[PDB]
This record gives sequence, C-alpha cells and structure tokens, in this order.
Amino acid sequence: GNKLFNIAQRILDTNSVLLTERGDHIVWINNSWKFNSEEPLITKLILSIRHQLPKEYSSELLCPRKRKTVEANIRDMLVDSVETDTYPDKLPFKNGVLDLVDGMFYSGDDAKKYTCTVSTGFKFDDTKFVEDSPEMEELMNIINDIQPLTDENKKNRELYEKTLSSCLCGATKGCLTFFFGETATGKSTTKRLLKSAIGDLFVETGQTILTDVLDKGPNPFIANMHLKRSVFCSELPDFACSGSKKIRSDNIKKLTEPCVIGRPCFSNKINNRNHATIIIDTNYKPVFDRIDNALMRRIAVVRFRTHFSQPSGREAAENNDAYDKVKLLDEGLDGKIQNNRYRFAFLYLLVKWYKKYHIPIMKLYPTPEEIPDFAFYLKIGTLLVSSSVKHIPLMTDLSKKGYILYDNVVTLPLTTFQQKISKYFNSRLFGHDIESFINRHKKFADEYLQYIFIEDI
Amino acid sequence: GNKLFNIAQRILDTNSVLLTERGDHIVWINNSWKFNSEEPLITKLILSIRHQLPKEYSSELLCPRKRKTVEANIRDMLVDSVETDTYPDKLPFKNGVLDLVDGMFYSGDDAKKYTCTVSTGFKFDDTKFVEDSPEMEELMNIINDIQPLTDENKKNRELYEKTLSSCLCGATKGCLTFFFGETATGKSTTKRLLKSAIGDLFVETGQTILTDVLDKGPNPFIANMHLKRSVFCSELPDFACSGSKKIRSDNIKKLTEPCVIGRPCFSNKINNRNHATIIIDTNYKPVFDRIDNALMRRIAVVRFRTHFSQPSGREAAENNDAYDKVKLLDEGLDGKIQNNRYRFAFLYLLVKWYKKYHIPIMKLYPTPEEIPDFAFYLKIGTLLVSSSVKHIPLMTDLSKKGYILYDNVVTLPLTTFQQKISKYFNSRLFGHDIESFINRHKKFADEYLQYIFIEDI
Amino acid sequence: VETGQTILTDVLDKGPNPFIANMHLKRSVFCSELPDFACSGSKKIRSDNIKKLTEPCVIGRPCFSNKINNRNHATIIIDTNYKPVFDRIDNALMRRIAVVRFRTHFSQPSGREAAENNDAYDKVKLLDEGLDGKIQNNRYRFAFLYLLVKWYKKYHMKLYPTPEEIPDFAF
DNA sequence: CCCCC
Ligand SMILES: Nc1ncnc2c1ncn2[C@@H]1O[C@H](COP(=O)(O)OP(=O)(O)NP(=O)(O)O)[C@@H](O)[C@H]1O
Ligand SMILES: Nc1ncnc2c1ncn2[C@@H]1O[C@H](COP(=O)(O)OP(=O)(O)NP(=O)(O)O)[C@@H](O)[C@H]1O
Ligand SMILES: [Mg+2]
Ligand SMILES: [Mg+2]
Repeated sequence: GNKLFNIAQRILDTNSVLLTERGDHIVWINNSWKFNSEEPLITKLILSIRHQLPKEYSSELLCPRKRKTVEANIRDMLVDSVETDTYPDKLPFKNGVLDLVDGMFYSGDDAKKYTCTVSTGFKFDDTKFVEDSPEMEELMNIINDIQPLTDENKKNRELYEKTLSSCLCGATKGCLTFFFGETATGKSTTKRLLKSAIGDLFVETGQTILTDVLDKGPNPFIANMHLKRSVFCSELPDFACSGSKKIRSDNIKKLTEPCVIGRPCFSNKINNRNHATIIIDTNYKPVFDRIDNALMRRIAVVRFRTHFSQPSGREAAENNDAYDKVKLLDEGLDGKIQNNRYRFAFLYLLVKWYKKYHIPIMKLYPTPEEIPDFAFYLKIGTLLVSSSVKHIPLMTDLSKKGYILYDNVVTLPLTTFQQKISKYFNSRLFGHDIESFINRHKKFADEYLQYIFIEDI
Repeated sequence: GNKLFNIAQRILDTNSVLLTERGDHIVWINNSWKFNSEEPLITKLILSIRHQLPKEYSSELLCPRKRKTVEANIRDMLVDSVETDTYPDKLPFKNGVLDLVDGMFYSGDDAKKYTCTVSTGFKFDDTKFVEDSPEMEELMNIINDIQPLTDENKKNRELYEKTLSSCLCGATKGCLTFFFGETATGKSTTKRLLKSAIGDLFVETGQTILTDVLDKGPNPFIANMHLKRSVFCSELPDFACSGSKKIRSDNIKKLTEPCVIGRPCFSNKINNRNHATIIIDTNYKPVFDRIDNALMRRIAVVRFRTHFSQPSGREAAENNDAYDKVKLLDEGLDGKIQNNRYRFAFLYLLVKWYKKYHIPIMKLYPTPEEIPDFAFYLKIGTLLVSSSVKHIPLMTDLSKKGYILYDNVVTLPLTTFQQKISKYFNSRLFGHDIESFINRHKKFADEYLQYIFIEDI
Repeated sequence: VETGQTILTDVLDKGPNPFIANMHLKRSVFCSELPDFACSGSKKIRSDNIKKLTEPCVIGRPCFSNKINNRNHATIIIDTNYKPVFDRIDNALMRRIAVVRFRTHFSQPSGREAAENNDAYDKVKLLDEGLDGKIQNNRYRFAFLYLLVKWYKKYHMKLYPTPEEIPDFAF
C-alpha cells in the first residue's frame, strides 16, 4: 500500500524532521539539529536513516528519485510548527548538548529534547575538558597576565570574568560592553580565545550596527546575529577628529531588546532573536549623539592595562600612565591560539566562571562612572533635587538664598540658576552640557527651573 | 471517468479551499484557515482530507504526482473570489474562534463560518481562561504597579486599558498611540505582555514606516502588517539633538487608511488590510515636519510614571520629577513573561476590558493637548477667529481698539497684529511661531490681517 | 477619485508615487482643500505641472512597476475657496484655464442674518441636514447619471479658456 | 532580487 508513503510515515514517527515557525525544516543528523535554507537536508536524513528501517524498506532509499518522493510525502505531512531554542542553560555541540547547571554531556535522544538549532560546530571532547593540564597552566598564566589578580583590579577582573562567561547563555542581555585599552594590551587575544572556545556561536560584525539605521533595506550585518551568543565589533572610529559619525543611542536601545528588526538578501524574515553578548574593542572611549538615563543604563566598560612589548620599546612603555604593568611579547602565541590549542581549557574556565557568577539570576550591570561623556550628568544627579511639596515650608529661608516661589512651586530664575551652577562647573569645560541641561529643563512663565540645590537644604 | 477530476470536484464541494480578493489560496486544515503565499498548502489539504473521500478515491492521494494533478485541477476550477475577515468581534485561535460579545468558543464547522485567515498561533485553553488563579493576582499586582489606581491617574489609566483592549478588535483604528515615559517604567513589560497574550496577531516593525516613502519597492516591513491587530514601533530617534529625519505626516495619514501598499519578495500583492492598533515606545515626545488639524486629530499619548530600580539607585529616583512612585526591581519577571506565564490571565483581562470599553461603538480619541509640538496651534483656538460680515458695527469700537474699518470687515495691521499677539504670549519662547502664523494669515491690499480676537469683542 | 494639493506643488518623475500612477484610465480628478495662495512665503501655483498634466499621456513610475507612461482620461477640477495666482504667468496657463462660479449660500438660522449681508453670497437658503445622509445612501445615483447623460448629450465638445475669469490673467 | 541611484 504505497511503500514510499509508509516509509515517509515511519520517518515522521521517528520525529527527526520538524517545521519551525520561520518556515525552516530542521533534521536530526549525527546528534544535532541542522537546517539549510538554500538547500534542504531532508534527503540527507532519509539516506542516513535508511538503516533504522526494515530490510525491504532500506533498499528503496538508494535511488535519489524515491528519496525525492519520500521527501515530498514528508513535506505534505508536516502541517504544524514547533518552537526552538528555549533552554538558555544548554550548550549545543556537534555531537551533543552540555548542561551548564549540572555539567553532564548528553547525546542521542537525551540531547534531542532541547531543539537547539545552533551549535559550536566542533565535537565535544571530554578527554580535554579537564582542569589539570599543561594547556590549562599556560592559559592560566596568559589570563593572569592580561588581567592581573591584584587588589586594584579585583572589580575589573570580576567584570571581565562575568562578561566572558555570559557568552555561554542563550538569553537576552541588557548591556553592551566595551573592552577599552591602549595598544598591545591583550584585547584581540581575548577575542580570539573566546572565538576558539565557542566556535560558531561567535560572530563578528561591522560598525554599521552602531552608526547606521538597522531597518533601511537589506542588511546581513544585523540578520547574521540571529541566535548568536556573542557578537564582536572592533576598531571604533574615534570621534575626537571632526566628521566622525557618533554612536546612535537608539541603536543601543534596539540592540538591547529581545528581538532585532532587519532582514537579509532575498528574505522576508524581518525579526531576529537576540541572544548575544555584544562587545566592542576600542582604544578610545565612546561618544554618543544624545545622552539620557536610558542609555546610561546599558553601558559597561572593562579596561586592559598590561602592555606586551618588544625589548626595544619596553623602557618608554614603562613611562606611560596608560599601563600598570609591562611584559615581554611572545611571538608564538598568535599561531598557538589560531590552532585551537586552548579551546577546551578556555571552555572549562568559562563554564567555571558561569557557575561562579550565576547566583540564581545572572545579570549584567552598567558602569556609568567609566564613561567621561556621562560624567557631567552624574555630577548633576548629585547636586540638584526636583522641587516637591516638602520644600514649601523651607521657602521661609529660601528667599534669603535667592529662591522665589510661584504657583506653590519653588523655582529659581535663569540668572540665579546660572550664578549658582557656575560655582560647580567650569564655563568653558562644560558649556554645551550646561546649555543643553538648561534648555531641556527650563520652564516658562522670564524663565524658571524646578530644581533645588541640596547644599541649600 | 477522470478519477482525479472527480476528486478535485469533491474537494471543491467540501468548501475547504477558497480564493481571496488578492488572489491568495486559503485552506481549512486542523480547525483554522491558512494561507502561505510563498508556500502553497493545497497538497497538504488534499493529503489531510483524503479520509473524507470514498475508499477508492483515498488510495490515489498517497502519490505526490496525483496530488499535484488534483491541485492543478482545483486551482483551474477556482474562478470566483470570496470575502474574508469581515467579523471584527471574533478572535481566531489555532483550534477555534472566540466570540468577544458573549464569550463562547467555537470549533470545527462552527468556527469555519467566520473566514478568519489569521490566528494567535497557539491553542485556546478553557481551563486557564479563568478570572481567579495564582497568576491572576500577580498580573493584577504588576499592572497596578505600572498604572496605579489613583484619582490623579484615573483618566490616563483608562486610556491605557482602552488602547490595550483595542488590540483585540479586527477593524481599522483612527489613532496612533505613543507610550511615553522615562526609563524603567514598564513600557517594554507591557509590550511583552501583550505579545504573549495575543501571539501571532502582534507584530513589530521598524521606524521606516514612520520616516520613509511607503511606495519605494519591495517592502517586507509593510507587507508583514497585513491583517495584524497590533503593530509596535520602538525607540524613536528623538530630536533633542537636532539632525535627524522627522516623522512624515503623509505616513501618519497613510497608516490610518483601511488599506496600505507594500509587497514582499517574490510576490505580487501590494494591497494589505489594516486592522492594527499602532503603538510607539518612546522616551521623547514626537515632532513632525508639518502641523495641521488632519494630523492633530489622530494622535494619543499615555504616560508611564512608576520607576522600578535597584536599592542602590532608589534614593535618587525619589528626587526626580519624572516619577510619581518608586518600586523595587524584580529580576525574575523578564524570564517569567518570556515563558508565557501570564498569557491566559492577560488574555482574560484584555477580554474584560474589551467588554467594558466596547459600549455599542468603541472609538479611539486623540489627545492633542499632551504633545507640545501641537501646543501653539491649540492656543490659536483661544487666540483669534476669522471675522465675518457680522463685525461691521463692532468697528465703531474697533477703531478705538486699533482695528481700522476696511472693506466693511474687521482687519488688523501687521504691526498691530504683532503687538496684539505679544499680549497673549511672549515671542521669546514663541517668536518663530508668531512669525509663521503671521505669514500664514497674511493678507495684502500694506499687509493686514482680518482676524478678530475673542477678547476684542 | 480625489487628489490633494501635493501634485500642484511637486514633481512627477521624482521616485515612487502611487497617486499619479493610479490615474491610469481614471475618469476624473479633483484637487480639493487647496493650500490658499494668499499665504505669503508658501510655494505658489506652478504652471509647468498645469501644462504637463493635461497631456494625453501621463509620465510617472507606478509603485513597484517598470513603465513610465500611462493613459490620462481624468477630468481635472480644482476646488478651493481662494483665487489662483500662478507662480509663472505665460500663454500656456492663459489659454489652458477656466473658472466656474458658485453663489449659493447654505447658512443656519442663527447666522442667516450675518451671512446674508455678505456681498459675495447672492442667494441664502437654510442648510439641509439630511442631504449628507441621502448622499451616502446613493439614492441620487441613477438620477445623477441620467442628468449627466442629458447634459453630455445637450452639450455635444471641449473646454474654452477663461483668461478674464482669473484676476492674475488681466495684465 | 539586488544594485543603483
Ligand atoms: N601573556 C600574554 N597575553 C596576551 N597576549 C600576549 C601575551 N604575551 C604576549 N602577547 C602578545 O602581545 C600582543 C598583544 O596585542 P593584541 O592582544 O594582539 O592586541 P590589542 O592590544 O588587544 N589591540 P591593538 O591595540 O589594536 O593592537 C599580541 O601579539 C599577543 O599575542
Ligand atoms: N511590577 C513591575 N512592573 C513592571 N516592570 C517591573 C516590575 N517589577 C520589576 N520590573 C522590571 O523593571 C524593568 C523595567 O524595564 P522595562 O519594563 O523595559 O521599562 P522601560 O520603561 O521600557 N525602559 P526604557 O526603555 O529604558 O525606557 C524590567 O526589568 C521589568 O521586568
Ligand atoms: Mg587588536
Ligand atoms: Mg524598554
């Protein structure tokens, strides 16, 4: 009774082909879920699975025509969709899934339950996923060189560890991180170590995702981040020189959301799932077009302060205040990392840090005090208090301080506000910021401002 | 004779395949109407419906080639189009349709009468659609935190509810709503809750639909809005720092019409039905290039004024006038909502609000007062009116007031008009607006304005 | 179909524009709610578009199309309250214009006395509220069609210029 | 379609 339909029915009963909500067909081959939009892999699954069927059914699947017929039947059978990539604490490899909470490695049907449609791209080797090894010792020395274990670097080192370990989580993070340092401090070394450790879950993009409009037309540079767990942007075009495009704060806000809008070439899929830790490597501090409390909530900075130099340039490097430590450059490290020598040692370190910093919830917090741009605003937040009903009685002496009440609200005229605020910031140094604050928060009635200096109280 | 033609005739008689006005082919599979432009579903329907046909006819449908022949017959037989999505009070699910007027869930042929070709994408559960539940108390607490039940917030809160309930109606709305507030006020929480509640009827788009030419070319960002009952745009590139493209009033007007123009890749359907409540998440009020009563009549604003902060930054949050209340941030809420914990509780709340605000006709009303960009024009309503032929005798005092009789109609000079305007408002903060108004109302005979102030009478 | 005032102040070729393209075989077009020209500082009425739009063909790219020529059958009527002052006055606009005069006043009883004294309004009547309700019912559909057919038969055909009807065409 | 413009 239509042998080929029966074969398709059995293959469907195995649950090895699924239809996803984006319209892709994912197949379970070699202990991983795979898909290829440009070329479906269903006939590959049919050929591979021919060994699990009766003897008479297997001999039909050696003809490509019959495999195509079975594929047509399977495509007509799949009507409903499924959801994929819903477990944030599972690390998919090419031959199984690693449980980050437990540490157990699963294969076969154990790994199949988590419909992880992405993977590192390499096989998990449990012989190399060990704590004691010469590779581990070399990597420990390298890491302690890049981020020393001193008391002045404790917070910075902890933030470094937490940011690197968050690249294993399949969830949406609320902060973008800047690896900030001078030249030859180990930022690219860390980037390449992470890329080696996490394989295909890592991606590099261009700066257009920070300075251009994401929707526009086709944009693979934003559609390629779909389901990635780490996104790297490098070589910030510093903006001290005139004409440089600033970073769009709305781009930051859009990149911090669970879904990002953008499509590739020849595609109608306009929304991409955002699971990525976004890191920007820079020698210069960022400059944004507009500054507000929404942006100051999504920025963290890690600093690199160890210089690796040739013997000729060491002495001068010792007289630079951008460095706290000067070491000798090792010319064989780049090739060693390019060969994936520290892949599993760094993976073990990342898993250990994930355990360490995953008190029930792992959350990335901002560091607004590390950005000079924000400085002014922070200082303002420590100087002024919004006028409230509790300040009405204080008017008794507020008049002696220059305060004039109006509509039951304490206010200070523009001239008085300028006189009082010139005592905290240099007019030339903080001209644009002070003017912007005045314009943004100035009232009218002759201009008024609803703020009281904490010192007067 | 011609068994396959007879099978196609029977399938056509079942009424499970229809041709829409745009030319879509909609099929009825698994208790829902479905269409996939770039992936026809007629052969899936043939395979699924083979069971209703006689015994001899069903065995022929196991061959993909025979199914393709039957599909060719069926689509040659379909000459007349039908009307779809004409009931705005039916909510379609993956297994039936819910009546919003009464609250009865239909399945099978009962749901088939309403040709609802879109659905939430998930199955309606009767057990979880309950008024009392542990999740309902948490949802009520969250919603009350975001929009407190206080007199000062009464009216605003209602608008909130109304807008949210309007996401259930399958009709065209005449307003665009702006969710306005400072950072960490619950706007994105509300958006995620609504997305969870209404599934696939919710869509997210880019800001291009607000600041670009809708015609252009193949536009998936507009083609994806077809038959959607909720469209969200986020992160307006505000204009505090001037230099960004403004919102086009032409797009605002095109987005309130029953039909929109936009076509996907590899498809020819430039016509999309507009059922969507359009909501914009912003930290800054909008600014448009042109202001006119046509644009001023389709804008509404909802305020968010509750701050959720960590204990470290709470005290400062208590001295900001942008917040009426400060709460404690919960780090588990995001993951709870992302896992669809409050899907059915929020659906029940939305249905209750729909019943409450759907007295015979539900309508969305603009709130032009909130927008400051519209402020000056509004003052013109109380500033001056257009003189009629009834202001002849008044000129007896008009000469005393400054106006000079001319053409038997009250009129004012340019300098006199400027002097009179100076009384209502100061040109220091509105001088450019005064100049624009003078140019707009300029009349030349040596230019005079035939406008009468209300106070003048 | 009705058209706005954008066409009278914008170029045709430009980029993606559906308004001009949808004119294909469309049998009428009215520019309504005109941007009164008395507003100094606003762009004046362009005459190049007036001359071009009357051509037997229409040049312009329909959205998501690849043809820049379309049939032009629409009858062009521009309805406004203010006099037209062309941006540039030449022989083309002088010989390619006309004017229709309306002097019927629909005024409410409250404002009838004030409205009647207006010189512009010659006959003043009481506004009929239900007429709009009768318009949407399409009750005057066949009657209007019959009247239009009668007028077309009686008048048949062309449109003569009215240089005197426009003040700016005086000098 | 994208590119191109
Ligand atoms: N212990 C060490 N750890 C890391 N890198 C080391 C170490 N010893 C030597 N190096 C090398 O010193 C150089 C450090 O610069 P590298 O990390 O490549 O770039 P960067 O300083 O991050 N970026 P840039 O400023 O643009 O040059 C590389 O050649 C490293 O391989
Ligand atoms: N009761 C509560 N109601 C709403 N959000 C809450 C509540 N308790 C904690 N939160 C959290 O507080 C945070 C507020 O952020 P969010 O909901 O995105 O606000 P927002 O106003 O959209 N922020 P922003 O884009 O910066 O202006 C989120 O982590 C919420 O989950
Ligand atoms: Mg480098
Ligand atoms: Mg938000």
